[PDB]
Amino acid sequence: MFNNEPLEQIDKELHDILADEEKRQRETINLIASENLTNGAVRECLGNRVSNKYSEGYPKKRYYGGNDFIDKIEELCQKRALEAFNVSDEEWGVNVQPLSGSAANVQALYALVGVKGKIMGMHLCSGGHLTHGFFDEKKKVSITSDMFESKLYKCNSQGYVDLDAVREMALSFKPKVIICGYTSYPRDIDYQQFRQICDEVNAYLFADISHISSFVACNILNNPFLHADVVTTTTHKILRGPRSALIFFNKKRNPGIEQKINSAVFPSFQGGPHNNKIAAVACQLKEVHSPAFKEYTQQVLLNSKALAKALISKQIDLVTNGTDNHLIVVDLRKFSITGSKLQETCNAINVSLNKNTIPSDVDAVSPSGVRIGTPAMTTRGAKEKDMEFIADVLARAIKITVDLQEQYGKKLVDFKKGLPGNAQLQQLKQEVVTWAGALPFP
Amino acid sequence: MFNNEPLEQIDKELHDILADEEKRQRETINLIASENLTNGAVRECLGNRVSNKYSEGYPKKRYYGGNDFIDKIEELCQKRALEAFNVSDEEWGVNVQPLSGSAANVQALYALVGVKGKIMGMHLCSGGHLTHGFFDEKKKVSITSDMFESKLYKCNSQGYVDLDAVREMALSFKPKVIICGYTSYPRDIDYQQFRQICDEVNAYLFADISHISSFVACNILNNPFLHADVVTTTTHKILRGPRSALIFFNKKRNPGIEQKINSAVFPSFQGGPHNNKIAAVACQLKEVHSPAFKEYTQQVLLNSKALAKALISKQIDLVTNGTDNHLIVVDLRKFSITGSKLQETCNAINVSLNKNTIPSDVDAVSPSGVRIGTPAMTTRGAKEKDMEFIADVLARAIKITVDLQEQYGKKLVDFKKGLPGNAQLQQLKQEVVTWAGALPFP
Ligand SMILES: Cc1[nH]nc2c1[C@](c1cc(-c3ccc(S(=O)(=O)N(C)Cc4ccccc4)cc3)cc(C(F)(F)F)c1)(C(C)C)C(C#N)=C(N)O2
Ligand SMILES: Cc1[nH]nc2c1[C@](c1cc(-c3ccc(S(=O)(=O)N(C)Cc4ccccc4)cc3)cc(C(F)(F)F)c1)(C(C)C)C(C#N)=C(N)O2
Ligand SMILES: Cc1ncc(COP(=O)(O)O)c(CNCC(=O)O)c1O
Ligand SMILES: Cc1ncc(COP(=O)(O)O)c(CNCC(=O)O)c1O
Ligand SMILES: [Cl-]
Repeated sequence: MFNNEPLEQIDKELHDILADEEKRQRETINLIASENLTNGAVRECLGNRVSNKYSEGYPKKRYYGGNDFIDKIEELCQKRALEAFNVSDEEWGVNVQPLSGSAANVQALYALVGVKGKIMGMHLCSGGHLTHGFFDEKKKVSITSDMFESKLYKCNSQGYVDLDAVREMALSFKPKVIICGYTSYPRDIDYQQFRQICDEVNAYLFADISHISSFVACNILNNPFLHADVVTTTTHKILRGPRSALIFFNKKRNPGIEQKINSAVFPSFQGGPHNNKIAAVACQLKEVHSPAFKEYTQQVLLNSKALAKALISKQIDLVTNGTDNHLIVVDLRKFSITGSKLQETCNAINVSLNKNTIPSDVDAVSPSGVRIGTPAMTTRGAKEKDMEFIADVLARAIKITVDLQEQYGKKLVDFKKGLPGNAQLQQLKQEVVTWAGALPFP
Repeated sequence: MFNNEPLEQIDKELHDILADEEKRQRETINLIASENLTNGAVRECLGNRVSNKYSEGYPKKRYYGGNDFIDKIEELCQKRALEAFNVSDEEWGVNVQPLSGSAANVQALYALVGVKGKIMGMHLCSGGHLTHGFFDEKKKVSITSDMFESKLYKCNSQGYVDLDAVREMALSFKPKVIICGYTSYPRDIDYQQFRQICDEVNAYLFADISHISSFVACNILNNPFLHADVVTTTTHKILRGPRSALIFFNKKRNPGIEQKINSAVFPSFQGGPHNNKIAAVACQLKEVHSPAFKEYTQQVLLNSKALAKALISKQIDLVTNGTDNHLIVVDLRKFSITGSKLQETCNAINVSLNKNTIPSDVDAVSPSGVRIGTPAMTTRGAKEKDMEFIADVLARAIKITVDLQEQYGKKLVDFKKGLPGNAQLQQLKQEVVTWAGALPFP
């Protein structure tokens, strides 16, 4: 007693919009630092009937029965996860149930500190996440600033983490958790020094490595696992998995942490796991461990370095004057345009990037940069030599933006009026579509 | 720079377990009240490349660009949702971003009351959810009893909501939210009397209709939308959708609620939505509105009534002595066996059901019932006449359970020892597998 006819027949209206979405992705230079493209195997898992199963609890300690094949899936996911990040299952545990990165962080913080507990993270404006304690004068914007008592440390005027300030804050504020690992930070992190501060104050060290996970896995950047009590990561960014997350906890350094984190995930916050997600994560975590994926991750860094260099060669400034990872933050002040304006221009030409604050922006009302990253275009086969074209396109867009602002004014309402029907953008859009459209697409 | 080998080739180990999981679902009489089987169209959506897109915020108010087709999908999902539950978009709004039921509820509760806010829900043991404020004297088990101050009302000795108790408690406790709608409640709810109590104390009315959502939609049961401030529902149980959830909020009764709920979901709790989920929900909410799905929902009720009646005809007792909805709770005291024991027996015969507390249970360590429901088996094409066979299988399992307890003792360790190799269970399993295997399968 059900309908079995395909999506195209069952719901033509939805299928058209989806096929358009697919056309837009195929014909876009995607530079969103946190985005990637899943292969067809990850997506076969996500559409698997394993999501019919209610399997609350954990393997072998399940509330319901019928869970033998689910238990093997979740266990194959935890194992593949600890292996992928080169940690021993005797020293480290992992939870594979968090539904996304924000959930994973809120659950992990709760486990460590509880309600009213004190936390320290990087301010949003300097490159931290919303879930690292973010608030405004006007509001406790993240539950992490409301259910917990948070204090935020800023980067310096050059965009680097200021460890002397983190200490100044940590010693006076006395948090139980200090969060490092960030959303738009173009450099590597000094975890040993974070660990040194956390010891002085008796705090936990929490590393959120969602943006740099593949670099940590493949041994290309610093290893937070040598120093952290807790490491979280999303599975969908550079890792190229499904939308999901992982919480790692150090058993050796804190026995009884396994119970705290597991119980924080369920039943404190979640109910039934999404086993299609867990399967998909298993599938990608296998690919992660292969030598082919290390080559991909290496290619991501090489592209990022070449893109930075090509941008610098065209007199464009970068926060920290370069990158050690997959992402670049462009400082647009010298052209006297906002990131908000350049995003709009880049949209008009099928270039996806996002506006991003730089250290000299006091408010975040109007950020003065944009964030770009290479994992998505590296997945589509772009090599170092293709980065000059991407830089060329970005430089042409910055220039068009400057032209449009002269003609239409500095107010965003007015600026956008210039965007439709500009001949240069249509020319450039066309060039983007031809190059993007022919690249491999999983 | 990716691997596009299919799942079977790319990862043979995972694919084996999945196909096994598939076979077990096909060969099981599934009576878990909260489970169902998604059609191929819902599952195509879940495997769609739309989950590559980061789309933080809400339609027309996104942080990033390239979100035009995502905006159409999310807007179509909201529209189809409001329509399905026969509410005007002028008076009701809906948020379609919650990743699951428990998230939906913690988010909605937070929006209404905030941290340290007072809430009232049905105790777990009486049929409420974990997220309705569940705690133990030992521990604040749900985040809903820790980030909020919760009070729990019990059902009477017959399994019914005692409204006089709800008023006694509401007048003295003075909560700002009272939660109704339940996880194992076999009867319809008197929302008007809840609304009367809520007005009497100035509290909000929160209806969680996850288990009865289709009955509310198809106009078979009482309509909470006539009386509630907030209605939440999962999309994966009787509704037959993906694993996701919906928060409905009454604008007319509460101007300013829309901002509170929307901001509670993001950026308070969540980050990026899962667009494959939102797509999947759109796809199912269209099926929901059709008359064919009303025929399904009616068939669920007819099967549930026939199953209750066939169990009574075999001298098995039910909590509340019957059902108004899709689920039954069997009281096993007269056979001197625990639900825990009957679940194990039913597992051995490919009958999925779950143990469940009854009013006479105090400790909750060993519950004296099992909960069964009909949505899953109704989706597989069972009709009223088929419920006699299900009732006969369940009565035989109860009897075998009784026989095993006498031979092996009343301790669960010992009981299990009797289970493998028992000729009657193997004969009964065989019968189940044959009947189940032949039923239609989406
Ligand atoms: C969206 C998001 N999530 N996590 C991230 C980012 C971005 C980010 C967040 C925000 C943000 C997100 C939420 C708030 S808010 O306080 O919650 N509120 C909604 C303000 C508001 C009120 C009315 C109308 C619009 C906005 C405030 C700021 C803003 C930006 C922008 F570029 F606009 F300045 C960027 C970024 C990667 C998109 C980022 C930065 N920079 C980093 N570090 O982390
Ligand atoms: C799993 C779950 N989620 N929401 C639901 C249900 C069930 C439920 C929850 C629980 C439950 C879930 C969590 C806790 S706990 O306090 O968090 N903790 C894990 C202590 C513990 C540890 C080991 C053994 C017992 C207790 C306590 C009890 C127990 C049952 C049982 F049948 F055993 F009594 C049932 C049910 C649908 C499975 C249900 C009932 N009855 C209803 N009303 O709501
Ligand atoms: C460091 C970090 N942690 C957690 C999250 C949350 O993941 P979910 O979106 O799955 O909740 C993000 C997402 N950051 C968004 C971006 O960089 O575009 C992140 O950058
Ligand atoms: C009334 C109610 N509300 C919320 C939820 C939470 O849904 P998620 O599992 O998607 O978090 C449940 C699940 N109850 C589980 C069961 O009846 O088997 C529920 O019964
Ligand atoms: Cl999903």
